[PDB]
Amino acid sequence: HHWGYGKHNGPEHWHKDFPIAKGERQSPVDIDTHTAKYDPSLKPLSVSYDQATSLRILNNGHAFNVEFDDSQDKAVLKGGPLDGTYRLIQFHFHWGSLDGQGSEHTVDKKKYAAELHLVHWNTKYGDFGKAVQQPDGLAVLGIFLKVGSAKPGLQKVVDVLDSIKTKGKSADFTNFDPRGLLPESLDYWTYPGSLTTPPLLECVTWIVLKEPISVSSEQVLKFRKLNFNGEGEPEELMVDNWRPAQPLKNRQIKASFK
Ligand SMILES: O=C(O)/C=C/c1cccc(OCc2cccc(CC(=O)O)c2)c1
Ligand code: NA
Ligand SMILES: [Zn+2]
Repeated sequence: HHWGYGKHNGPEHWHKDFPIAKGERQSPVDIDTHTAKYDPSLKPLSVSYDQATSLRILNNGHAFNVEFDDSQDKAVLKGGPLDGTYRLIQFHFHWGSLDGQGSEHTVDKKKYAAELHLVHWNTKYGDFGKAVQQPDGLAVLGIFLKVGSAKPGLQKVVDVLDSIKTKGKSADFTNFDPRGLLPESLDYWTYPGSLTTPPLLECVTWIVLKEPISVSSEQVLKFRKLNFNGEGEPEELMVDNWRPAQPLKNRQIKASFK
């Protein structure tokens, strides 16, 4: 599987190997803020990252993943639209070549410079691989990034990217606190969707925060120095690793806030 983000292997090609690309609950989507409806039934959202145990950061040729020890209930997401407990397994970002693009979700068609995905799996299914086979297997917390003031909690990530420039490189990344990547408000939109990369499985409850975080131009410029290619291969900058908005079809986006 040689999927990627280029002209010949990018999102418009994915459906040939992954026909669910044209399915009924694909992600990302445009969030039309005027059509999203407040749902007074949503329970409070609970992000409990105090005992999070990061392990490693990996360039997988598509993005970089900060991985967590998910062998115990440490860092979990509960409440909101969710039933039960979802354990953090990894986070990663999608970003652009320019500050005007990079996010996967859009808000009233606005693209942000980047989008953070904190990926969690439903502990009722025992492991991530079983969870992705279920319609309620994953919860992905999505957070927009805009360019402005630096995000101090991001800088440790930024500073290790030089050591994982190319596809397949990993580095120790212990003691990283993902609480430093969250905005002040947990107001959110939620809808049922999919993974935004192959295999595009329709197993995700999306929770997209309304408040973006700000990162500096210098921080995102360092994301853009990463490579899609492996070591010793021709350089292809890791930029524009985002899937565009997909048809909403038979879905409603719910808001947690008035
Ligand atoms: O290597 C293989 O053959 C199968 C890989 C595989 C098999 C099953 C699942 C799966 O999920 C990958 C994943 C995890 C989290 C998020 C996303 C989409 C995104 O970039 O936001 C994709 C990957
Ligand atoms: Na717009
Ligand atoms: Zn993602």
